Amino acid sequence: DIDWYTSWYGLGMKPFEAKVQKDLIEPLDPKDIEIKPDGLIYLPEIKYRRILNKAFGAGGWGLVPRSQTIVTSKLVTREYGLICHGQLISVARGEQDYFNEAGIPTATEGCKSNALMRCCKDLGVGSELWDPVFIKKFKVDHCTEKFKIWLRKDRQVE
Amino acid sequence: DIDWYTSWYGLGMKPFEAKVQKDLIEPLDPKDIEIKPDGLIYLPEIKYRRILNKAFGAGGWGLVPRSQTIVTSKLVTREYGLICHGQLISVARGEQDYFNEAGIPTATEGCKSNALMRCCKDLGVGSELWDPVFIKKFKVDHCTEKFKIWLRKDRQVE
Amino acid sequence: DIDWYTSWYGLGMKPFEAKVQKDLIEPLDPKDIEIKPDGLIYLPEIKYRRILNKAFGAGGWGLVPRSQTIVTSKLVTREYGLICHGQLISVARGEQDYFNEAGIPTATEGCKSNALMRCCKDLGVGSELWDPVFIKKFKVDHCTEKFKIWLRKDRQVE
Amino acid sequence: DIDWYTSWYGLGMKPFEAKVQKDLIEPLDPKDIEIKPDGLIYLPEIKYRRILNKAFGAGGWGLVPRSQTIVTSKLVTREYGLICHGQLISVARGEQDYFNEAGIPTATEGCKSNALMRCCKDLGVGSELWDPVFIKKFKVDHCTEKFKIWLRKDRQVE
Amino acid sequence: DIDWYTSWYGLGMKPFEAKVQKDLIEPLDPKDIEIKPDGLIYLPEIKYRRILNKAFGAGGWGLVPRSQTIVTSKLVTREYGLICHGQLISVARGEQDYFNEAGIPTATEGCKSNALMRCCKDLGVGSELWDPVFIKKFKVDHCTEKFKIWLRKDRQVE
Amino acid sequence: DIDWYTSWYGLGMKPFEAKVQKDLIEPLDPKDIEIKPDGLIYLPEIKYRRILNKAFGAGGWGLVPRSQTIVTSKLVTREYGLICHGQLISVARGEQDYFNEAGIPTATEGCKSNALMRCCKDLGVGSELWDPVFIKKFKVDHCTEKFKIWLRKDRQVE
Repeated sequence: DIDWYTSWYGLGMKPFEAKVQKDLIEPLDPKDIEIKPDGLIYLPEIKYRRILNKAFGAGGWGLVPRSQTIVTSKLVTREYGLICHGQLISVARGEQDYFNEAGIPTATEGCKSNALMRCCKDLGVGSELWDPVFIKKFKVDHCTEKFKIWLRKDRQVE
Repeated sequence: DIDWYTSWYGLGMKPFEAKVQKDLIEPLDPKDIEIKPDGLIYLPEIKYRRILNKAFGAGGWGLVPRSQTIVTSKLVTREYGLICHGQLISVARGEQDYFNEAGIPTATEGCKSNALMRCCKDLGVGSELWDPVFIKKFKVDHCTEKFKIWLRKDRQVE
Repeated sequence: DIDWYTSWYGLGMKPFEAKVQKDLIEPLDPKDIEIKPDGLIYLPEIKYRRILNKAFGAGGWGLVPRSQTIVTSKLVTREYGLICHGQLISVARGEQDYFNEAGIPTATEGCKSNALMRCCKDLGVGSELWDPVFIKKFKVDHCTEKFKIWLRKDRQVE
Repeated sequence: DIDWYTSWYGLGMKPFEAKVQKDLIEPLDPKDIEIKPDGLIYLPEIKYRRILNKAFGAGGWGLVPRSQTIVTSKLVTREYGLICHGQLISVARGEQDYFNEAGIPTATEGCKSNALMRCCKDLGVGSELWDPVFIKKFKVDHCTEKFKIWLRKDRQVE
Repeated sequence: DIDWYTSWYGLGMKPFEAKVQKDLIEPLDPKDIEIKPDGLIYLPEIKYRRILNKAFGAGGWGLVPRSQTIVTSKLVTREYGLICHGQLISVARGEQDYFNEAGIPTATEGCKSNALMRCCKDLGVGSELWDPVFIKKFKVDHCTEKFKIWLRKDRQVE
Repeated sequence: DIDWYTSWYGLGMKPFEAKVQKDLIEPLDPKDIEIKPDGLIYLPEIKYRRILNKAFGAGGWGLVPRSQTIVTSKLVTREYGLICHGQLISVARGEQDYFNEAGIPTATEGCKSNALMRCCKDLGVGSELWDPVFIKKFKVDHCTEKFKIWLRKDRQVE
């Protein structure tokens, strides 16, 4: 049994079976990838959990908080660590903006999922989201600009 | 079990199998290598994780923080150590600039990845990025200058 | 297990196998050797790591810090010790200049690598860099002067 | 395991095998021997390490510091002890001059190597450097004077 | 294991094998013996180490300090003890003059070697240097006077 | 193991083998015996060590100090004890005059050897130096007076 709020068990101590690693590094479908109005591309946070459930399984992974939450005058932030298949994988800080005091609690879920994608970096899940070769190819094959902001070829203005 | 926030276990105590070391010292594809406007060449931080996942595996490596974060009036810095295949490899300080207070938390990921590439030095991963013979050959074969700043032969001004 | 921040384990207690020692004392390629504008010759810091990875292996060596960092009004300095193949080899102080306060953290990597080459002295790696017979032959065979500063025969002014 | 900062283990307790001792007392090549402008002859500090690596091996010897460094208004000094083949051989104080405060850290390597040659006295390595019969023969066979300072027969003024 | 800074182990407890004692009492070559301008004859300090290395071996002997150094307004002095072949042989005070404060550290080596020759008395090494029969014969066979100071028959004024 | 600074081990507990005792009581050669200008005869201090090395051996004997040194306004004095062949033989005070403060350290060797001859009394070494029958015969057979001071028949004025 492990105190996952402070422990580091299993970190780096062995890799998963080849089947798991294959499922972790499998390429993304370009249909799943989004883009902000100012052009930053991203993968929605439920897609990471779908890949995690595919690779390890439900109940085969989980986040733990690793700190107190800090509430600044504009932002909510906290560290979370990612357990997978019985060993710690990563730790990352997460963030979320909030615009009035009633949002301070709701931002916590944004914070948690924001930490999740960061902890997914160290698994290689969706690695091509971070690769400039992929980013600037994607912005040509699958996106466009309108009056000035960015959109996909199958989305509309809001 | 190891307290990776303070331990030094496995450091230097034996090298990996020849297959792992071969995958660590394998040459870079020049298409993966970027260049700043003032001419400094670099390899994007996800490429290091791809090589780490190739050599050791997902879950076969990981960073731990090794200090408190320090937040200066312009910069966020922290030490991180790199565990690989059940033994400590390296420790390095990382950095990231920030330009208004809402960026102090986001800089932490830059900090972490900035420490990662430094910890990758001691593995030989992408060693030719540091070699002047390679640097000044690369600036001729694959890069150019325009009005005055530097670019690749397959990039454009921003 | 060893507290490499304070221990002295293995120091001088036996030499490596002949194969390792041969790879440590093998001569340098004169193409790898650089020269400062005021004439001081040197070998770039990644070349030492390439020889270390060749002789011992990746994960078969590593630096540990051996002190607090000291930050003077012009310089960053720290002691580091060099572990190789399961035994301590050397300890050395390292240095790096810095010219404004935002550089204090970045200088740490210069400091570390500056300590690394010093710790490499006690292995014989690149020993001919220190030999006056070699230095003044090299300055004739492979270097030249221009208006007054020093350069290689295959380099240019900056 | 030994605390080499304070221990005296192995000192005088047995001599090395005849092969090692032969390699320690082997004569110097007069080409390796230098001379100061005011006439004092010396052997450059990397040559001692070459003989040490030849006799014992890389990793078969090493210096430890044996005191705090003292920084006078003109000089940096520290004691170092020399471990060889699993036993302490010698302890000596080392020195190095420094001329502005930014040199205080760099002098440490001079200090260390200055202690190394002193610790090499007690091995007989390069013993003829200390022998007046050899010194005044060498100053005739291999050196000369010019307007007034001393030089070798294959060196020039600086 | 022995704390040679305070111990007295082996002192007087048995003599060496006859071969060692023969090598210790073997006569000096008169070519090795020097003379001061005011007539005092001596044997240079490296010659004692050559005889010690011949009799015991490299690593078969060694000095330890036996006190703090004392720094008077003109002189540096310290006790040293001489270990040989696994047993203490002798303890002696050593001396060296110094003429400005920058010499205080350098005098330590003179101090150490000055103690060494004194510790060599109790071995019989070079015993004829102390014998008046030998001294006044040597001053006739091998030395001379000039305008008034003393010299060897194969030396010159300085 | 014995704390020879305070112990009394072996004192009087058995005599040496007959061979050793014979070598201790063997007569002096009158050529070895000196005489002061005011007529006091003596045997130089290296001769005692030669007889000690002959009887016991090198490493078969040794002095230990037995007190702090006392420095009067004219004299340096200290007790020393004489170990031989694994047992304490004697303890004696030694003396030496000094005439300016820079001589206080050098007098220590005179002190030590002055104690040595006193410790040699209790062995019978050179016993005839103390015998009036021998003294006044020696002053006739081997010495003479000149204008008024004493000399040997094969010495000269200084």
